[PDB]
Amino acid sequence: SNAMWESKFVKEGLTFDDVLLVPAKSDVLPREVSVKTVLSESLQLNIPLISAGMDTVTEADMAIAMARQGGLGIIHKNMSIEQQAEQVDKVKRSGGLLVGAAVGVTADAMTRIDALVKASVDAIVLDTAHGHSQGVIDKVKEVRAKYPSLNIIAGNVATAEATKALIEAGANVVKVGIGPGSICTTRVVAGVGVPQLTAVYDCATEARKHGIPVIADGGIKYSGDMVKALAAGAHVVMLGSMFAGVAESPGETEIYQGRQFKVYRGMGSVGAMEKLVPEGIEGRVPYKGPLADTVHQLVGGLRAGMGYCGAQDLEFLRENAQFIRMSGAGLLESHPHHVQITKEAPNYS
Amino acid sequence: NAMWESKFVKEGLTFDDVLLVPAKSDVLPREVSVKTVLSESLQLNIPLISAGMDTVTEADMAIAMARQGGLGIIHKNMSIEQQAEQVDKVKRSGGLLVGAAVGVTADAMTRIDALVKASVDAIVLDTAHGHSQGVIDKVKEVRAKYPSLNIIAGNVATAEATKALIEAGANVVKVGIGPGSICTTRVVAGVGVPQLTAVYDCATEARKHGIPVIADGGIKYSGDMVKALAAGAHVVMLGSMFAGVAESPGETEIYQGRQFKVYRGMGSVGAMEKGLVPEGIEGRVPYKGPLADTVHQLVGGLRAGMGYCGAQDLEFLRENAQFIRMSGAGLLESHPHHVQITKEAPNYSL
Amino acid sequence: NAMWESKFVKEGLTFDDVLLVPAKSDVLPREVSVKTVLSESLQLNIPLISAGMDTVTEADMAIAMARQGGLGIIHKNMSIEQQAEQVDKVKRSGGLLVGAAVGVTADAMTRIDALVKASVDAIVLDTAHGHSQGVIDKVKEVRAKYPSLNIIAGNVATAEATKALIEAGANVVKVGIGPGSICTTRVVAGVGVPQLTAVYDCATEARKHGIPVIADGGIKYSGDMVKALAAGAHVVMLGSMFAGVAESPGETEIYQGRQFKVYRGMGSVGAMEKKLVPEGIEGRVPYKGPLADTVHQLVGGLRAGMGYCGAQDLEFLRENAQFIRMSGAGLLESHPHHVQITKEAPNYS
Amino acid sequence: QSNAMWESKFVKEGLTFDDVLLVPAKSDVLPREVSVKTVLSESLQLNIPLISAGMDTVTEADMAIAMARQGGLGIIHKNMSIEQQAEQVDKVKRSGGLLVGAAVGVTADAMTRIDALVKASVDAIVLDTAHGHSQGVIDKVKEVRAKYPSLNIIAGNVATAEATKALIEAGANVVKVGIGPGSICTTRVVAGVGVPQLTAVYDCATEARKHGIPVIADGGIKYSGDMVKALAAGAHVVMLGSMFAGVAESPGETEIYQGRQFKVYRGMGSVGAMEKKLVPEGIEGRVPYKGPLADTVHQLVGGLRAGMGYCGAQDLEFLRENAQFIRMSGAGLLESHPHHVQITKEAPNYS
Ligand SMILES: C=C(C)c1cccc(C(C)(C)NC(=O)Nc2ccc(Cl)c(N[C@@H]3OC[C@@H](O)[C@@H](O)[C@@H]3O)c2)c1
Ligand SMILES: C=C(C)c1cccc(C(C)(C)NC(=O)Nc2ccc(Cl)c(N[C@@H]3OC[C@@H](O)[C@@H](O)[C@@H]3O)c2)c1
Ligand SMILES: C=C(C)c1cccc(C(C)(C)NC(=O)Nc2ccc(Cl)c(N[C@@H]3OC[C@@H](O)[C@@H](O)[C@@H]3O)c2)c1
Ligand SMILES: C=C(C)c1cccc(C(C)(C)NC(=O)Nc2ccc(Cl)c(N[C@@H]3OC[C@@H](O)[C@@H](O)[C@@H]3O)c2)c1
Ligand SMILES: O=c1[nH]cnc2c1ncn2[C@@H]1O[C@H](COP(=O)(O)O)[C@@H](O)[C@H]1O
Ligand SMILES: O=c1[nH]cnc2c1ncn2[C@@H]1O[C@H](COP(=O)(O)O)[C@@H](O)[C@H]1O
Ligand SMILES: O=c1[nH]cnc2c1ncn2[C@@H]1O[C@H](COP(=O)(O)O)[C@@H](O)[C@H]1O
Ligand SMILES: O=c1[nH]cnc2c1ncn2[C@@H]1O[C@H](COP(=O)(O)O)[C@@H](O)[C@H]1O
Ligand SMILES: [K+]
Ligand SMILES: [K+]
Ligand SMILES: [K+]
Ligand SMILES: [K+]
Repeated sequence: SNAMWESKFVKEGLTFDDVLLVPAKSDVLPREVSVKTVLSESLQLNIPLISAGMDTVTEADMAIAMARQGGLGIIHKNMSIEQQAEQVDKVKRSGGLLVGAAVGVTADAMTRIDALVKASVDAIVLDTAHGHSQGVIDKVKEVRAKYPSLNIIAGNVATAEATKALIEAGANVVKVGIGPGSICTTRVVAGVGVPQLTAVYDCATEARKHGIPVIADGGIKYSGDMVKALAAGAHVVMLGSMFAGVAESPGETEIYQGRQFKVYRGMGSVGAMEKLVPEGIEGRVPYKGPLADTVHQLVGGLRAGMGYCGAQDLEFLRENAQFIRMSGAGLLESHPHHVQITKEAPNYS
Repeated sequence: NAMWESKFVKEGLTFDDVLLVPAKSDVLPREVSVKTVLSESLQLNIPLISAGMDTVTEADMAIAMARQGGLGIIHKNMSIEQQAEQVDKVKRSGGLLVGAAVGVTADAMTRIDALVKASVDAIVLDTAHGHSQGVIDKVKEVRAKYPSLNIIAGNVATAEATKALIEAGANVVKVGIGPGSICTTRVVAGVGVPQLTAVYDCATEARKHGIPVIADGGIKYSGDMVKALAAGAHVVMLGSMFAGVAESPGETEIYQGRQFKVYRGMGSVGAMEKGLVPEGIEGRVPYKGPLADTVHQLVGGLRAGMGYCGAQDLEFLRENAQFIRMSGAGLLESHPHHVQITKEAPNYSL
Repeated sequence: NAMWESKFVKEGLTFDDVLLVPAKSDVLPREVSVKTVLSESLQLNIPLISAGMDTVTEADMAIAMARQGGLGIIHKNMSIEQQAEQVDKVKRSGGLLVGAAVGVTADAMTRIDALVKASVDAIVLDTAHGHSQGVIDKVKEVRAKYPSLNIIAGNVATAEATKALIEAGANVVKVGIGPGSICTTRVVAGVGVPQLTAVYDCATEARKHGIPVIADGGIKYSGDMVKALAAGAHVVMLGSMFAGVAESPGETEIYQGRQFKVYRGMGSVGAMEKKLVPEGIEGRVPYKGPLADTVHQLVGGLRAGMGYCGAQDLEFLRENAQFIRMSGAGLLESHPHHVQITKEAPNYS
Repeated sequence: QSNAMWESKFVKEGLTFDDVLLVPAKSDVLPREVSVKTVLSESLQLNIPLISAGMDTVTEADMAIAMARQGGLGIIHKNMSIEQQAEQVDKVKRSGGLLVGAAVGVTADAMTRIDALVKASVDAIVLDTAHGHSQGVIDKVKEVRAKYPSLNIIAGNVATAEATKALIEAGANVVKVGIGPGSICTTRVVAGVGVPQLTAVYDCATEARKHGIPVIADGGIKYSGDMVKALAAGAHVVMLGSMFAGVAESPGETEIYQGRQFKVYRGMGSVGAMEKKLVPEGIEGRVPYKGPLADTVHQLVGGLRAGMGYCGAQDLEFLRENAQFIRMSGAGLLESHPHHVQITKEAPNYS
């Protein structure tokens, strides 16, 4: 059989910068469009935004701010079990807010999850580099066996088979993203990945049959990228780069060449794991001030995009929005071009 | 839901994706007719309209545009009395054609009343999303009150949106969602259609009704205008190539050692405040001098383009011009390459 | 609505979109014949013709081109008696082949007569749009007066334009609408055809009548010439790669301590002055020294390319060479990449 | 008729590394468990699928020794006399009985050079040639096969399936693939000839698999992932030049420029390599200094173990037979690299 040999270069993939959402007939204005989403009966968000579970993006201060904006924060796992549990307890104490927590597939995974459940965590995130492995499938089933009502967010994946395997394993939400992270080099050092917009659409196609929402994680650089991800099947997007520069994110502000910056590094980089083979890099990000100003520009772009597509809710955007593919020349026409920009826009660069 | 499996079926082309195919020509570029008829009371000698923006078109720009055979749309970022006076100023300047921009607001009727009493030739019901029930209901209200007033409705980018505004009374449909040089709509909202596909798709629906379409935004060089008109557009609307003109509002300022003019989107922070999630940027463009020199280069490129395609009038070019798709390597071959340019060209900058 | 539905059906390819597929070879590059025959009265030892531009070819350039085995086209930006003097000087220098470019004007016949009296080998009815009735009628007008004169009519880029000029009496058709390095026709008028497709489409029609086509413009490296010949062209025309040559008109101008020479398009403002809507730009090119060194690299790169394709002569390459289409990433792989070039090569600048 | 070749001129399409991505599949193995061993022949088995290029700025005695101790193979370049190369191969074989190869051109002194290398206990000779689909190369492969029936013969370079079949029938045990993809190469620019390397590897492996012949993916590998893509395209082993030139074991000394250390890396077809008139098919340049070879090899093998772990491949045969790609645009390439973040520190596998 040579079926696998002749199908190597058949599939095509698309990313955010390859398409545009086609405007449709609209009766609702951006001001009166609903942006709420339901990941599960216990996890309902006012805005479809989740801060990434990374050591440079989300701790308690970011999770508290995210939940108060209507979103969700994922406490990273690069800390002790008692430390992460103390932050989850700190968030839910500060007004009864939603909070998540990252958990790696390891031997101490169950012990870490036990402390988080005692801290009344709302969703554990079994985050790993390859969600389509048997070790993750087995560990997702163990958490469902011990905690039948616990929200399990499993990732990351990029194929329909992987999403189908995790849904059977007990995952309530499937996080899609293999490569697109702004600080990610997995596609470069390992050669493996799927274009994110095609990855979200392929995984959502399988997950919508079982009523399982998916999380588009990584690759979102502008507000429009989020609208393209949600319109491709995602119930919610996870952001890392666009949340690293906010004031509430962990770490202090640094001065470089006079301007204020913040440290943003991938969890697979050398510094974050402290002879290792990294799949991420360490970098800096401009300080953008408080989170409220960044969230406002994100939801504002979503409300504008939903107003164009005639979507009064994120379900109509998920079921009716149509894309149109474009070339590189179409992308340059989409951005500003042939004009010397004088000052900064709050929602562009 | 068949919509799910068809999400990524469509393809869209822009100006830099295609080239006009040269055909047999019995007419010289000097002998072609660039005239265009948009309605029974609106006929332009050149297919050029200056955008209704606070850095592009006012009284001085509209007067100059009409003297060249074009049309000028006075922007709406001013009081109703100030916009009506500039419309009257253009009309008393030799009987020139003039337009005015009106937003789809509750005071739109009050603004239109002053413009029609100022003998405005056309009103542009300009908004971000033309395919909304608010625009459809507004153009019908203007149609009922003024059955003979020319109504330009936009912006749209689909055939269904063009059908909605035509059947709602609009005489001309303006096409362009996201192509503007100062526009970030496709970036912040992720919504748009590649302009040449948008013009062609909208022109296909409007051609059934005998309705002209305006190609608005995305035109960086004079050749892009020839592609837009060949894709089905009766007339193009320019903003970037008109802001560096002396007749445009604002004064000259020295930047990068050269003379520059302020050019900003009407959806940017500065324009929305002087007349918050924006959909445009604030920038500047090189100073190009009087409008006469710029218009001559634009029309000259169109006359050359129509001469290559063998089109005597704009109808032949609209109905017979053929394109050919090219890659990015074709775009770099189309521009100058591997030669360090020493002097400016009047139709090619940098 | 057939014409309305077929507007965006055609697709064109240029040099940087393809590569020549290497084939079985029994001949070495040095043993390969590169001679070409454009007519019984015009055979060239090398498949190279210098462009008829005021900054590329005059008397001294045509002599050096002919003694290398090529051909020079004396441009038309000079008096009628001055051009006949230049054509005479080339024939006075050993009976060499020489051409002259004339425009489609009322004095075209008056200019051609003075050049035929000078025993010109080929007249070149150069034109921005060769598919015009004025060009077609003037080809019949010149052919009826000179049945034995070689007429190079252009420029065209479609098969229907090639056929229109052939039956008009033109025995050689020059192909190129837009690809010139100094050309802005595709930018100011929006009209053009990718040069590789334009040559292929014109060669397909011209080969039915045994008419050779000239690949004019768009050739920046020696490999682009091999692709143009492999597309069906008998000979290529160069302007940029011959402008920096000492034999080209004008003396050397210095810029940042380096030797340069002015290279401008015949449709640029400066060339036509010797209110105007130009289709070309004015620029400079690095001084490359004598023509013999540039031709050696060009013909040398052809011998290798013909060796890779197993072509003994230019007829086998025109009839058997295969291309393979590549993406922009293929072009980046084709050039040197991820290495800091320290020395400039004689054929790669 | 005769218009068959005329109408099929622009039909083929080619893919390179930056055109595709490996599609992750279900995996039961961890990257530390995967087997990276490969068998070009029973007398030439490499523990890692890495071969250093036979160039005067990449591989000599010190590099070939270091490559073999990591489980790879070094190809001694041919820009030296017969006694020098025979002694260079002898120096590697004396240094613990390590595997070593040597480059031999298709010339009159070819048999004289090969006889000195076979006596030096060489394990594989490489008929390195700009165009491997020539009759002189085909004749010279048969000539070596007739005299040394058990000698490993590596022939190249080719980029089509019919060329691969011609080299196999001539007697070559391994076929090198790569016409144009080299980082220092200008063949595709000066001669316009070539095939995108990932498509060339796939087409040549398709023909070579029918004869049970391994294929070497030569050239174009810029990062660790490009090797994984080349092996997943059907190649048994990859050959690297740019990613090995800046290694401390490479020939030549280091030079400091603006604080950073560099090392000269030039193509064999360049002027400088042929000098010690000419129409070159390569350029001369410099690459960053990467220190000892062990640090570069560790990242290469580490990235390969990660890719196979993503693809669910325990061995390299599973990756050759089962790995599926997905094609992407230039906008997919920018998403694959880091983006919109100012890199502050240099990663050991990404610069
Ligand atoms: C890319 C990201 C996000 C990242 C984040 C932090 C760190 C990493 C690092 C850099 C450590 N690389 C990584 O882990 N590579 C990898 C490659 C292939 C596979 Cl198959 C796996 N498998 C996973 O580890 C082994 C088992 O635990 C298995 O169950 C689990 O799936 C992992 C990478
Ligand atoms: C893009 C441009 C040119 C621009 C110009 C000035 C300002 C704007 C701003 C930045 C204000 N953004 C905008 O208005 N966004 C938008 C998005 C979706 C929709 Cl659905 C609508 N609907 C419109 O507003 C509500 C009703 O009045 C409705 O009738 C009308 O269609 C508007 C943008
Ligand atoms: C592009 C090049 C090479 C070039 C070179 C020098 C000068 C030019 C200029 C800049 C002058 N532009 C030009 O001429 N534009 C053009 C456009 C359309 C047509 Cl249809 C034609 N028609 C031709 O001119 C009128 C008659 O002579 C007719 O017979 C003939 O076909 C010409 C351009
Ligand atoms: C591209 C590389 C790697 C390279 C490396 C060093 C040097 C070269 C040079 C620059 C010398 N160019 C080269 O050799 N060009 C070439 C082109 C076509 C053919 Cl057909 C051949 N044929 C070969 O030479 C003639 C006969 O020996 C024949 O048997 C053999 O196949 C060679 C290039
Ligand atoms: O070190 C890394 N290697 C690979 N992926 C990473 C790494 N760190 C974070 N990610 C992923 O990338 C996402 C952030 O994407 P961003 O918004 O583009 O920065 C995270 O939520 C993770 O899914
Ligand atoms: O701020 C804005 N946001 C989005 N589009 C705009 C804005 N202002 C003007 N436009 C559009 O852009 C056109 C001009 O763009 P340009 O001529 O390509 O630079 C105008 O005629 C409008 O259709
Ligand atoms: O100014 C001009 N406008 C358009 N095309 C030109 C002009 N001048 C020269 N050309 C064309 O460009 C060719 C040379 O371009 P090059 O060889 O690519 O640099 C000439 O032989 C002409 O066919
Ligand atoms: O000068 C040359 N011209 C063309 N290819 C070359 C030349 N020199 C080396 N190569 C090839 O390029 C390979 C290495 O390329 P790299 O790994 O991409 O830098 C070598 O193993 C050779 O196959
Ligand atoms: K834009
Ligand atoms: K050009
Ligand atoms: K190369
Ligand atoms: K990435």
